[PDB]
Amino acid sequence: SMAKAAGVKSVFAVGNTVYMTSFGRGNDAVLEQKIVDTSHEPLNIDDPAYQLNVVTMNGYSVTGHRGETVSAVTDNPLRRFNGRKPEQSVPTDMLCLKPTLEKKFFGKEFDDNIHIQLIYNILDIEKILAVYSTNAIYALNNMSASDFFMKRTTDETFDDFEKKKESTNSREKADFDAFEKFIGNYRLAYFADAFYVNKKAKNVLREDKELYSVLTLIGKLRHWCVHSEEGRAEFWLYKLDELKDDFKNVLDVVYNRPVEEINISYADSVSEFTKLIYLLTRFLSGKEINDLVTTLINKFDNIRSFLEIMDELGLDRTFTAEYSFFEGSTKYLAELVELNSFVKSCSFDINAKRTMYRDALDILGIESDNNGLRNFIASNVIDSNRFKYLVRYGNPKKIRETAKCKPAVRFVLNEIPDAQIERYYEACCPCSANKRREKLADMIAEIKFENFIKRKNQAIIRLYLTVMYIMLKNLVNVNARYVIAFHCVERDTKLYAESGLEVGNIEKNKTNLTMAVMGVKLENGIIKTEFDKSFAENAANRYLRNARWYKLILDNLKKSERAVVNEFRNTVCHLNAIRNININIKEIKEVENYFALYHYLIQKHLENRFADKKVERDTGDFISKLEEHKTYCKDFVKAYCTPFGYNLVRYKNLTIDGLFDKNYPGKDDS
RNA sequence: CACCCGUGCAAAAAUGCAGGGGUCUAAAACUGAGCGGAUAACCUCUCUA
RNA sequence: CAUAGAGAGGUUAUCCGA
Ligand SMILES: [Mg+2]
Ligand SMILES: [Mg+2]
Repeated sequence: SMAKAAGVKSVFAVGNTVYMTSFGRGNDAVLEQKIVDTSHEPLNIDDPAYQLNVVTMNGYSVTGHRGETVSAVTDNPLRRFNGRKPEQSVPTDMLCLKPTLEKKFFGKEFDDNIHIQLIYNILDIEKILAVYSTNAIYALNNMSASDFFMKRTTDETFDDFEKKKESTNSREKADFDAFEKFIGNYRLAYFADAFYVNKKAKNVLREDKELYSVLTLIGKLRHWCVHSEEGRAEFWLYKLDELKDDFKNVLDVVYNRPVEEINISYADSVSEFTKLIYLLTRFLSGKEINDLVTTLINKFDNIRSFLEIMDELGLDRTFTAEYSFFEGSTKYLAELVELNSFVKSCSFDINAKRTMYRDALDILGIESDNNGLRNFIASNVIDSNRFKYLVRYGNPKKIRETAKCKPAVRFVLNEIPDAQIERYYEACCPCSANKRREKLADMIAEIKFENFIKRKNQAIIRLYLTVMYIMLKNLVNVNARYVIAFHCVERDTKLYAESGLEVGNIEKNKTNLTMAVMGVKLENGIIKTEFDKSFAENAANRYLRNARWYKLILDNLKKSERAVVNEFRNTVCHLNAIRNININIKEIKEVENYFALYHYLIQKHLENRFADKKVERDTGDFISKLEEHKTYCKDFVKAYCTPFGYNLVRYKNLTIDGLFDKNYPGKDDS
């Protein structure tokens, strides 16, 4: 947009006045004008970024000075929703939660629209921590190849946990057996950074107490991120100073290892939040660590800039005691950029190079009953980062069976540019681009011991791992969207409840929030109220104020059923859709995009689990089309995507392609 | 090529034109893709000792 | 099966890089 090119950073309504900010150093925002009614007021006299061409209640026109001269217009926030039609009034968020959010974080509602932006940034911090903690937990569950991991409480210490071995309660006995089945697993070496200690050039598995406290911290972070648990648990992440000493010690050693590797400040004074973030990073791919840490840096810097602007205006800003964490956001920003100066992808163990041999041999389906050939293949595979980011997220035999799904590899090869494909093909098999793609796909699907200087083998091996890496990473990044979606459902349910909406229990039925917002109710499990405009005009948020999307969300929700939506929720939140890729991707006639692939996986998982069960006739028709057409059904997607109705933009983005992926826009339907 | 909002001109309650949105979406700017040279460390054969 | 430079290749902190 040209407004940003003109340098108007933000527009802040305060009372009957609006303030306009400029782009300063980094994300610093310097105030420029205080436009009261229709009156000019210079607030900065040194290098003013822009000047006001004309001031009108409709909008303010500005011309850039620092950059290439460009004139733009900025709409008045005071009259955001008051137009043709109370003309001037501070706007509110689309979800109509602004007063509740302000009264949650601050002691009172505020007559401005600055605070809500800080709040939304904090709320985005929690979303990104939710996704990355669920990816960590999934990696660990994959390793086990699961209630134990999902139910980890910080309060419970190791001294209490070990008692469960002696205990007679069957669930507690299983809670301990699942722990003793995790010390080994012949896969714990994957996360050596957080599971092994250096103590002749050798390392050893850490003491059980520290492995437990690592796992406890990560499980608690994940569960707290997803469920937004009530009581004192809600403040947990913003009050880690109260952690048990054992978790402080564990965090201290884990974060201190890089420092002893490099000397940057020791863990003795870096905050527990930063150390917990680093611990979370230990389980992620490098791309995920970078996205996490940069989004944290961005949001904390925004928070700092808003707090500075509020302090310059003289607004009251002191957080309630339970959120006084954010008063330190300057230091947590400094610590996050310090971490970002040295964080690296989590190493494999140099000794486990001999333990991993069967996994490497499995991925390629290369197994029998000279040794040098297999050793060469294995060691050439194991060192590649496309292995480290694959066996941590998929079972090797499951990947090898998935690679037989010819249309999925054919699709992924259709995404690679013609030049890259030519290069690979001329390395791998020394005639048209699509015929070449087809043949390469066939080669990948029939990999065997025929590979046996004439060194062809590196070309074919590096191709295969790259195709499977791209496929699995895309499916994980699709899953992340619905994970964020359910996180938002479970948070906004509680926020609406605190605003006084009769939302009720969300775990009983995940569509309860969208129905509470729409004002419909269930009797005998059926929505007997037909569409009428008054229900849209009375809808509790701006998204559902429109007639046609109320009508559409109603018609889709009426043909949902509770069991399917709950099974979908748990399929997303445990990533079972990809964990059973072998059977879900079994029979796909044609793959159109990663969205169609992911929803085919989910719908085939549902069709497997509901094979012999109660099933509503709408679900039965969807499954019948999912069989008759060997591809995902769009209608079914809408049915199990209903709980996200409250946010129309989210709902639409997650239910038709072309709106799904920012990078692959395309035609929408109807 | 999504949503919401402002403003101007047709019109019968809607459409075309031009913009804005950290307070919409993973989504305020500040991108990404693929790749051509360094030092060292790094294991894997494959050579003989 | 020890331990003895050159050999051949993979991988890792950064531009000259569709
Ligand atoms: Mg929300
Ligand atoms: Mg989850």
